[PDB]
Amino acid sequence: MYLEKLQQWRYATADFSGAHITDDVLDKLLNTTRLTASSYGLQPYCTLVIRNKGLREQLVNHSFGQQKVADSSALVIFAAKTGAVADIVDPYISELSQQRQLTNEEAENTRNYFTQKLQAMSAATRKEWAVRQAYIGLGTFLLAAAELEVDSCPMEGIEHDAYDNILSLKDLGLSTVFACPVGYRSEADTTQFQKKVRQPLSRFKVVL
Amino acid sequence: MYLEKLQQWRYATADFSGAHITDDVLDKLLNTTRLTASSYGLQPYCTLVIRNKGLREQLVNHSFGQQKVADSSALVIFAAKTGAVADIVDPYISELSQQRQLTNEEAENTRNYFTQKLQAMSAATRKEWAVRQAYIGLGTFLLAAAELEVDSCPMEGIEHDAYDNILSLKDLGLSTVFACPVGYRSEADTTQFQKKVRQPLSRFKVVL
Ligand SMILES: Cc1cc2nc3c(=O)[nH]c(=O)nc-3n(C[C@H](O)[C@H](O)[C@H](O)COP(=O)(O)O)c2cc1C
Ligand SMILES: Cc1cc2nc3c(=O)[nH]c(=O)nc-3n(C[C@H](O)[C@H](O)[C@H](O)COP(=O)(O)O)c2cc1C
Repeated sequence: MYLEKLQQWRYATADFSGAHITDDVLDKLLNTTRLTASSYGLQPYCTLVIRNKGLREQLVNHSFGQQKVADSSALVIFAAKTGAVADIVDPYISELSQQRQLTNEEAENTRNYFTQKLQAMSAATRKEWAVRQAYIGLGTFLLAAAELEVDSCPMEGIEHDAYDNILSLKDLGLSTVFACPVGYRSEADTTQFQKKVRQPLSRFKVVL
Repeated sequence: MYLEKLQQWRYATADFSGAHITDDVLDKLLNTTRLTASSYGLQPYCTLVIRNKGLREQLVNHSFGQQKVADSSALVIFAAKTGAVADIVDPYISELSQQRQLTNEEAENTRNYFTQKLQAMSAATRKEWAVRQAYIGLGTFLLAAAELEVDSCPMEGIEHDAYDNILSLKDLGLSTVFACPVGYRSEADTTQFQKKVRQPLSRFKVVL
């Protein structure tokens, strides 16, 4: 399978070159990510793009000294929607309305249905629900990056609240879930030649 | 991009046909899914495969009557490792040691590194950590299914504790995360013809 070949090409890049990543490439990567399935189709997360070097150097200090946060072409941050329920529901209803040519009443009934269902969860449960959806997105993103021969590294090893504070995400109703520097591996990154370690299928598949 | 085409081909299948999915196809799907990146490469989850029709009709009764759980050719359940820390760490070290040819000393030091790390998490925290990894694997699985032109539907609308009871998962140190019937859509599924709804790139991508 092609996706198996993509799985073998990618790796958790340790050292990036100084090569630039174009906006066209990053847009292709995030456009493919955008089409990922989500719970109820609500897509309760987004992808932030940061290139500014100064800002990213600040994030290194809140990424346990992991320099690749800044020393890469760009940084993508996946952020969950953790603010007003309306910021999750309304943008979906607008798209649903337009795409499915719904009547005003039908749109309002769907808006109500999802608003009530999300309000039924606690803030904590809703946040983790959103976080989970973003992890599905990461799965897409890692393969989309491989198709484009774009290197990356997913990073949970960051100070989440510090990222949120530094980037003022609170006024956007967002919460950092994980970060992914993107770019092109350094010639000098010897970790690209380590053999991949994965569960064999005899352990990963359990027939009941 | 090819992965864009896969995204457009797939959908959350509402009505499955009774057509057989072969083991060779299901194995290609799970083999691609098994190569998914995970936090520390520890892959703290697995996929359970169930075909038994009556067992699944029972799971239907704990899935708010979503008959697709039984109607499909097979059911794949993503299950997080929620038992002994050793059952996450040891299988990793075994594969790591074999693939990268570690000395006994290095393998033990690395085992000890991971056991310490996982034990520092509360049981709840470690469980949700593992759950998050499984959601990355779902992202891969949805695209792998698309590449094989296998239909699927991810499913969180299940009674999770009932699934674990019914399937005896506590004894295996596993917790149901979500379920995914797999097979081939029925021509009678009218939802396959509906326009796919996703929020536009202008909202999904926020450039800081
Ligand atoms: C959710 C997630 C978080 C990760 N966090 C970090 C991180 O903070 N820093 C880092 O260098 N690698 C991080 N990794 C990279 C993993 O260590 C790597 O994916 C795993 O060992 C599998 O190897 P491969 O991706 O190179 O094929 C993370 C990976 C995932 C999936
Ligand atoms: C994590 C997750 C859980 C889902 N749970 C269910 C479910 O329990 N039952 C169902 O019919 N669809 C379920 N869906 C399907 C979504 O409703 C569907 O993915 C979404 O509306 C986007 O449309 P598409 O997948 O057809 O492109 C789930 C999807 C995801 C990603």
